[PDB]
Amino acid sequence: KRKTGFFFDERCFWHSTGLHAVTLPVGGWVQPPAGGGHAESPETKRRMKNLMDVSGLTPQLALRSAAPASLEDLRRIHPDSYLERFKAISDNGGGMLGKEAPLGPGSYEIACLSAGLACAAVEAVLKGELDNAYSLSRPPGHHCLPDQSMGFCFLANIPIAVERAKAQLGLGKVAIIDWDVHHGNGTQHIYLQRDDVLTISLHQDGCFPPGYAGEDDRGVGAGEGYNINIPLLAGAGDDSWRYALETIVIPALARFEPELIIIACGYDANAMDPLARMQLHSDSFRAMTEQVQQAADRLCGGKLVMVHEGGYAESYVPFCGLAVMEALSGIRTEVQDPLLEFIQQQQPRATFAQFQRQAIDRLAQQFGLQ
Amino acid sequence: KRKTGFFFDERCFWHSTGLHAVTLPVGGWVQPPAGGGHAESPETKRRMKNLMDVSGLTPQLALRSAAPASLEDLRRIHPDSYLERFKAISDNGGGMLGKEAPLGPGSYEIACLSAGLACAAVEAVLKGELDNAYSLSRPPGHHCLPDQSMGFCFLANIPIAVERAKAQLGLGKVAIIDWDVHHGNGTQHIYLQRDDVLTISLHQDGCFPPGYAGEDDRGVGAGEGYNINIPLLAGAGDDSWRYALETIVIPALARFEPELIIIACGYDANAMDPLARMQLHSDSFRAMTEQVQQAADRLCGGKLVMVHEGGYAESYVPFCGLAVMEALSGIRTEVQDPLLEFIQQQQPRATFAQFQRQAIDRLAQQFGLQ
Amino acid sequence: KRKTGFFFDERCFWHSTGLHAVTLPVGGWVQPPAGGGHAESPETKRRMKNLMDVSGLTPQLALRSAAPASLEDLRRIHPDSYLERFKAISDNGGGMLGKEAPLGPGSYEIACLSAGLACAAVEAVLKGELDNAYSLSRPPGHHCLPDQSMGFCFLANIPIAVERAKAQLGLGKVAIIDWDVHHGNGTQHIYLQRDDVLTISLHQDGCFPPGYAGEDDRGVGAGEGYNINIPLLAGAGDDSWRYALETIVIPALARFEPELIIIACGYDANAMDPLARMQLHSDSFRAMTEQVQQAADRLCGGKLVMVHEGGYAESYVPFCGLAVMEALSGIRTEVQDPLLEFIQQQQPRATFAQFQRQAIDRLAQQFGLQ
Amino acid sequence: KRKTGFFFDERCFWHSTGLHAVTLPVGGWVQPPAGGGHAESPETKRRMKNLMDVSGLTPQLALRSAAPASLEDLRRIHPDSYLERFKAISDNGGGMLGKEAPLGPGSYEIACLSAGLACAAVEAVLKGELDNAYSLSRPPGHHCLPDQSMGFCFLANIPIAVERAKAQLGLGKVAIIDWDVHHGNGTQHIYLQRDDVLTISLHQDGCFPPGYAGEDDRGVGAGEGYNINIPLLAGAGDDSWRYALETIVIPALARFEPELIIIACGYDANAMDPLARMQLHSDSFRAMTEQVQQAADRLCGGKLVMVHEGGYAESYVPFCGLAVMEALSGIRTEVQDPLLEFIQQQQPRATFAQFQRQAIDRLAQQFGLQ
Ligand SMILES: [K+]
Ligand SMILES: [K+]
Ligand SMILES: [K+]
Ligand SMILES: [K+]
Ligand SMILES: [K+]
Ligand SMILES: [K+]
Ligand SMILES: [K+]
Ligand SMILES: [K+]
Ligand SMILES: [K+]
Ligand SMILES: [K+]
Ligand SMILES: [K+]
Ligand SMILES: [K+]
Ligand SMILES: [Zn+2]
Ligand SMILES: [Zn+2]
Ligand SMILES: [Zn+2]
Ligand SMILES: [Zn+2]
Repeated sequence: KRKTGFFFDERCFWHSTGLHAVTLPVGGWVQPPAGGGHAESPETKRRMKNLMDVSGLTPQLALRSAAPASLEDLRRIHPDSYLERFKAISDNGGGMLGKEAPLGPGSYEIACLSAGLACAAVEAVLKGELDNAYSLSRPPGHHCLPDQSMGFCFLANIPIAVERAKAQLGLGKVAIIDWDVHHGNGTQHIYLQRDDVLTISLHQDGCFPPGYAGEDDRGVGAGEGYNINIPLLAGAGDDSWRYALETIVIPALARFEPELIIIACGYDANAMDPLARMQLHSDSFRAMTEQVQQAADRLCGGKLVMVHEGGYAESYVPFCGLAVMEALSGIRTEVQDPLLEFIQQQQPRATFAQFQRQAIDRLAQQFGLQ
Repeated sequence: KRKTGFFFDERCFWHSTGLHAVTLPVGGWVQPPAGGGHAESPETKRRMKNLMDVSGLTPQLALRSAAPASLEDLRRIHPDSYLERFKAISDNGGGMLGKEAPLGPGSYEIACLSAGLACAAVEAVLKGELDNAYSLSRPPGHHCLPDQSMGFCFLANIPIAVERAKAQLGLGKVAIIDWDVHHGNGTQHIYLQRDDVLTISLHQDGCFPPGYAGEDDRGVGAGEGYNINIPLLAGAGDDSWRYALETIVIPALARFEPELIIIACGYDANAMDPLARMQLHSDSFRAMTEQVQQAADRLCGGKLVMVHEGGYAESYVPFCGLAVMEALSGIRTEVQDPLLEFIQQQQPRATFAQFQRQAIDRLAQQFGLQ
Repeated sequence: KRKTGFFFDERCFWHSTGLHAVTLPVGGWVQPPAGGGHAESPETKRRMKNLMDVSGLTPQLALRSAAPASLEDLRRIHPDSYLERFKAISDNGGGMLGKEAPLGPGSYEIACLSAGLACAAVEAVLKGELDNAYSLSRPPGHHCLPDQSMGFCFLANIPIAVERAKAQLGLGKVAIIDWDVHHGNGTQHIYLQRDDVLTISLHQDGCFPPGYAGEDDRGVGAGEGYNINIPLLAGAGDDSWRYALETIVIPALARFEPELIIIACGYDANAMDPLARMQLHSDSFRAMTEQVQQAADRLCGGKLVMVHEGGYAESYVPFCGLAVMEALSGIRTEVQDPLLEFIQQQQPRATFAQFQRQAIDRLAQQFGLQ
Repeated sequence: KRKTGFFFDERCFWHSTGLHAVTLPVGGWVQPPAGGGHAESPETKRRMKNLMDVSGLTPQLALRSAAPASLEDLRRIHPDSYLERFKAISDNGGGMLGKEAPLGPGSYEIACLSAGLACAAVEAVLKGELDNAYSLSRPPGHHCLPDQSMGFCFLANIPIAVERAKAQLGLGKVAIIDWDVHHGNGTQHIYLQRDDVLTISLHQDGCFPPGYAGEDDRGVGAGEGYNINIPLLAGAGDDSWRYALETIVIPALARFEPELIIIACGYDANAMDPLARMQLHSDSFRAMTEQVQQAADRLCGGKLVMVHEGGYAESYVPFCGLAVMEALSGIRTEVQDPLLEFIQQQQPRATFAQFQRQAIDRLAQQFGLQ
């Protein structure tokens, strides 16, 4: 039983992005949705917190909100031209911030709050106030480029908190493991030429950004060797993701020797997600958390911070997030994941599992870890 | 430009199945859904018809409803013990018809209507009134066992229409191709010992029924060799599904020589579906329809009937169904699928594509077609 | 049994107006809605048509769509400055057309189609092709001022069709009876100085526009005496509305002697509506339709056109609209309104009923009809 | 600034009641709803709490949950025959508990929790731990008869807490003021023959139970004179409700001299509610709370407990509940009710206001208070 922080704020559920039919904007041949719909609905994140409450887990955590990330915090990552336009659209009722980047009224302040939850979670663990922490950051961060919103992300949540910790708290080497099912292209770009931040992405081959695999992009200049892309095959499930972690991610952590491990923790690799094609269940996320926590215990005194990213299965993500918080806190509630046994039966058979293992083996060899 | 029937009835959208959070029943650890949700929502089927209307396709089709399947029709497939319990629950306001089989008030009559749309679509094509036909049958049929509801299905839609056509219209050999992403276990079971109906299922390996692949189940007795299961790898997309059709399904059709080809046409292999993990787009469904229509032209005077099964991506299924109706009617509207290019970029790379091709090749060899 | 036209088009259900929590725009202290919500949802209008289908009424009507109102049609009512801005916002993806006037992508074309359904319904009845007609016009029209959108209305549906009929079909005197629960301020303004169009509004005192009663606004110049406002007391129900019709509206019709009677037919006086406080049920709307149809038989050869306006009780409006179409067509289906008896019991007692009767009596005397 | 308790539990939002189209059950002529809908959705209560959080009010309150009401607690009000059937249906997955009484899985435990929140709120104020308290009890209580569920209510929340306080805490005279817009028939029945509990209901004449006004039902036996029904006219607004309070309710409180004042606090008199026809706004509820709090200060040392009942305007109830909590706590947030000015303009004009005042005057005279 560890002292585990949970950083969240009701306001993060109020960020809106206009009318969508799942991911499609309304208009032309896309009929308006009759009820809910839009993928980045707050309901997925809210239902996770709701389940944490009814399970009795919440009162055993250190609950916190946070001051929003300041303008100085944002400027470590994003140029003023981007921030001023983001704020302008937000200030004027919402609208488009470039193609496929809809935001709502006050989304600017809410995005800053989301980034601040990450900032505070990182600071608390580094100072030793908490053993580990989870930040329920909405909107997400890991696709956000310095000057371009992408994939529902408007600020670079994890990079903002990292650069803050580097300027204010003397943070050294840090590893960012991104197991959101989509490529962490924002994190990758920001740290591409830097050897002080090790960026690792496990992602469905070609999912988002579309067509990007990226195993050959290892970083540039001083950063060469300090970026790792693991494009897993669409359809992969529990065995494949855990194999990738233990075979590539953990050995990379051991070679890098970080002061802190941050997870870009998306759940959209879950077996019901509409936005990707992987077959993970709640125990998959439970095991992956155990793997990185134990690495944290060996490498940086257990210092581990997880920042929420994606996840779009409204009824199933809550069980995956509870599993992560149970593993992170070391507290097991009475909740049994009602789809666990079902998804276990759906797992790829041994021919696929071994084919995927081969491919992970080649990646490990390509990255100098085998 | 063919004379294409479209069989549908507003009442089929009124069948309900109680409260669900996507697929999970409400209760215990499953929070009630705040808005829409439940997977077998009518909205997916309605949005397809709506798009057919606004695209201008609908008036160029032969629109029809149908008389419901009669009690005699149902009795060719289902025993009275099952039918009487189904009707009893339906008559008393809805409820459970065995584990995981929720139905609503009047679901019995609506299920009979759904089966009747299939009955009529088959009869019209056989009589030469239409060149081909599509039946928007809701609730679906292909998981329904004679005495057990499964997978949202309460009557065996396609088998009921087939046995009707065999008793009333002298129908001989027929092939049923099931490209709903889940295994057509209901069709398979009903015809397992029969050589007059060739049953073929393309399905995600192990998806539903969970854990079932089934390549080795070829039929029994006189039916041995007349059932074909193609368990494709989760994650497979456009290349893999079309390869399976041309490599296994078409050659099997040519050897069997049917009088009629019926498609169990589900769309849940689409790249956004929450209930499976395949990567098909609208052109995938367009090409598969072309493949089976051209087979129909060579083998049974173009006689082709498609019966709607699954499909749970509420914004994307409509574009897939429009594509099928465009291919089936030979009429192309102005509608461009707004996600086509996106999903094309997400397709598995050549290593997976070739691995899956190998596996299809082994299946073809196992089935005596190579 | 009359030849009754029903003018509708699926596209009218696709007009959207952004994100709303019932009537409130999202932002500030207004949390985004978790599911459906926004008042001018298409679902109310769609559920009426759906019920018409399942009841068996639809095939006994003359179903039609219409060519959209042309730019010349719109210019009889609206100045180019307003139309060009409306089209500009619509053409650029939707947005605000002045304060509290949100519209969506393509709303311009859909509004023109809505107005065209009214245009065609009026033309068919005038030419004697139909005995009477109903136009399911969405978006609504009766609050639209020449140069200002108001109350969900972006074009003046009924005035556009009237002026079209006056220029193309030699239409003379016409009476417009508006029993939408809100004041028909758009119709009133357009015809304020004209004696060739008699405009009558029954509306909840002060509801919308807010604070407007209007009994003393009788028209201006040549139009003085040709506008009639009946501000009924919030809470009034079946007795009060029918009394107002027979006591003020019918006698006014008899004195004016119209060539055509058009109903601005809103249902938001229904006993469940969130946007007003009246207690009407389906038989109330059935009786009001009978009253105006019989007036039409006496005054203008039965020529009666009804144009859909408001109505925001998603489960109850469909029964009210069916009732109107049953009365209009002279066809009674098997449908019994499941809330009729309930709402009948909720009706104001005799003290209120008589107080409201007194007030109607004073209005009748004020208008020279008693 | 008072010490104000707020009793709530996430589990109360999980009680479900099956599929409804607003208030209508699905089936027959009632089409299933496409999105949200059903009137007793948790969203109304949740959005109030959400707004309390984002406004900054919540941390200034004493937040509490409660132990559920025990079986002994329930038995002070309800017979075992009713409780055992309620629990049986709840234990078996939900279903009907008599006509028009749908409940869901585990609704029994959740109803007990709802009643326990009321029990605890009453106990805390009586013991002097809090100055006043609000209980966010869902499901509601005030229509529940001892042996019959009615109007969304399955246990008699306020009577259960009262009888508990009378047996365990020596509670004497108590007054229950019910300003939910519907008649508190459950409270009335339970205390009909008792002079130790004064029951007062302000309600829309004839709304629910339908057709019931009840001014002449004053209580029976020893209870005669200790029940007060104020059937206000549908359509009444701010002036009328406040006049009734000051003219009938406050003088009745002063004559009775209670030890405690409990409000059955429903918000469905709000000007947007689908289930009644009154025109109250947030300041109306703010003023009514002030009136009863000041009475509490004069009569029973400020001891005031409010228990949540109805309220079905999903976007507007939250502003009314915030207003009540602001008045109750003596803390004003920055939130301005965005519809206040609008609803103020909709208020009945002076003719109605004076007519309603007359009727209240007669009631006051009938009850011996003028
Ligand atoms: K995405
Ligand atoms: K790097
Ligand atoms: K990733
Ligand atoms: K299924
Ligand atoms: K067979
Ligand atoms: K299949
Ligand atoms: K309005
Ligand atoms: K006029
Ligand atoms: K009106
Ligand atoms: K009620
Ligand atoms: K009493
Ligand atoms: K009341
Ligand atoms: Zn993602
Ligand atoms: Zn399927
Ligand atoms: Zn209206
Ligand atoms: Zn109520």
